[PDB]
Amino acid sequence: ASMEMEKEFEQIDKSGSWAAIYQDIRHEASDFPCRVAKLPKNKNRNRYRDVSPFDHSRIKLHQEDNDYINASLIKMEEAQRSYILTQGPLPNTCGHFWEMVWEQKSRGVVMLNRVMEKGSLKCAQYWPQKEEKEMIFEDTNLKLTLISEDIKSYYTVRQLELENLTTQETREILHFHYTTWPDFGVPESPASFLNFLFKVRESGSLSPEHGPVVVHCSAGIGRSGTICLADTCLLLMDKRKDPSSVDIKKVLLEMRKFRMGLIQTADQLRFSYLAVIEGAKFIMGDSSVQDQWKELSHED
Ligand SMILES: O=C(O)C(=O)Nc1sc2c(c1C(=O)O)CCNC2
Ligand SMILES: [Cl-]
Ligand SMILES: [Cl-]
Ligand SMILES: [Cl-]
Ligand SMILES: [Cl-]
Ligand SMILES: [Cl-]
Repeated sequence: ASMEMEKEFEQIDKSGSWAAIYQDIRHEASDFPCRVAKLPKNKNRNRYRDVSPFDHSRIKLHQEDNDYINASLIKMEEAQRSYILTQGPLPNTCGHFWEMVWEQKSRGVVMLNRVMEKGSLKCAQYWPQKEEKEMIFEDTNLKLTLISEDIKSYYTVRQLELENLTTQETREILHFHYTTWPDFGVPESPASFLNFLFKVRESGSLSPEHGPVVVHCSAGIGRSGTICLADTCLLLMDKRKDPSSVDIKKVLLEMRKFRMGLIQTADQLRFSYLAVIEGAKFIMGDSSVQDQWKELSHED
């Protein structure tokens, strides 16, 4: 037996047409204004000139001075799950980043990049690496402490304590850090990707009782778009219990109403199909594949 996304996958593969399929998505994608992102006062808040949040879906900081951060709310109405996608913070926007986490009530942060990739600094060191060296973001009045970390062969999970120094309220934030996913590239296998995504799911960080999970890579679109497409597609299949109801290209186009550029290469699209097709086994009632993925991912 075969799902309809697998029959599509095979026809695209057979005809060698991933590039054309992906370029049609780029051509049909939404174009909305980003006038706030382009104001001169925000030039040093954007990592890449060509990656900006749309005005209509940008996250606003609760700050009277300047409410801008390069971040978008991806609000998936049919799936009933939301995500905040943002760029890797810059040295002058790490306070803004944790202000956003606080104000939006997020429980988890998912980081898909390393700080240094391809010889360049793709992300600021925005969390503490040592328990005894906490960080204070003076501009936004927040304190951030590393509580513990669990290092696996290709990803790390950290427990952070984020404190609002004005109120002295504290919250536990979980940090899921994928350390082997190359920029402009794909994960090593569906299994290791799904093992990581299910670790995020299992944590409870995507619960609708929390604010949206924050997801980022360097730009907040290529790797970030890939994990969110796979997750949303799996959740739609789950609500429905119906793999055939899921149109992956249509879901990606819907996500691109909320942030530009989600999924940056044809191979990341192709990989998204592979991940959804494999994850469908778990959704449709074979929970043992989850142990298979963990074994295939060699976490230890
Ligand atoms: O980090 C990602 O997965 C991602 O989308 N990165 C992106 S998207 C993007 C760039 C990058 C980059 O990292 O250099 C460079 C400028 N053009 C768009
Ligand atoms: Cl301005
Ligand atoms: Cl890193
Ligand atoms: Cl490097
Ligand atoms: Cl940086
Ligand atoms: Cl694009």
